This record gives sequence, C-alpha cells and structure tokens, in this order.
Amino acid sequence: KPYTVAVSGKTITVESPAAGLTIFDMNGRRVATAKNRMVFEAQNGVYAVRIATEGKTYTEKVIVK
Amino acid sequence: KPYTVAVSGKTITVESPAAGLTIFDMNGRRVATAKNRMVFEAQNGVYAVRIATEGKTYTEKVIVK
Ligand SMILES: [Ca+2]
Ligand SMILES: [Zn+2]
Ligand SMILES: [Zn+2]
Ligand SMILES: [Zn+2]
Ligand SMILES: [Zn+2]
Repeated sequence: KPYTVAVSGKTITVESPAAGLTIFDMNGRRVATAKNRMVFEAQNGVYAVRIATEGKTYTEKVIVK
Repeated sequence: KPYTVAVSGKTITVESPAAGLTIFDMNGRRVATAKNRMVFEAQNGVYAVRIATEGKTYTEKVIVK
C-alpha cells in the first residue's frame, strides 16, 4: 500500500516517502539501502525488498474559504 | 511527504496509504477520521489535518531475469 515496487529489465525501482528501504540478495546480504526511493541495478536472481515506514505523525493547516 | 492534502472549494481531500487520518475543527473537535484517504466537506474556517502513519515494515519478493 504505502510503497511501489517494480522490476523492468535488471532494474528494481522502489518508491516509499518517509520510509527506509533495503534490498537483500539471496545470501541475506544488504546490497542497497536508501530513504524514500531507490533505483537498484540487480543481477539475475531473487531479491527481498524491505520497506520500513517511519510511523511519524504530520499536521497540515487547511483554510476553507 | 507520505501524504497529499488539498482543499478545492469546500472540499478537503486527504490521501495517505496505511495511515490514520483525522480532521479537527477550530474548537479541537474531531469532525472526521478515516483510514488511507478521505474526502471531507467543510464549512468556512480553519482545519487541522492530522496524518498518523502506521510505521509498519513490508517485504516484497522480486525476481530479476
Ligand atoms: Ca485523538
Ligand atoms: Zn550485510
Ligand atoms: Zn564479505
Ligand atoms: Zn538490518
Ligand atoms: Zn528521524
């Protein structure tokens, strides 16, 4: 839900605002991390994409006229 | 960042996947709450939009070939 993950070619693209992102390879190795978004060039194989959302609270002021 | 908030006419539209949304009026009253998104019809005045993201961790399996 609060992220997108997609693969095209060898490219894994991950988008998740205010989230810590991690990609693990099959050996459980952290091959990349980034906040918010990532474009990872992978090799053939299976990967685990981890999205850790930060769980903050935000407030916005809105004026209705 | 992990949400959008916009007022158009008397309509307040809020979008934030996996989040608890709240709108408070000027008296501090909860006038609406929803998961993930809402379309609120307001009266003239000032509103506080609160976005409480859930802070969960997600994992997706990705295959590169
Ligand atoms: Ca409350
Ligand atoms: Zn490691
Ligand atoms: Zn090593
Ligand atoms: Zn770790
Ligand atoms: Zn921080």
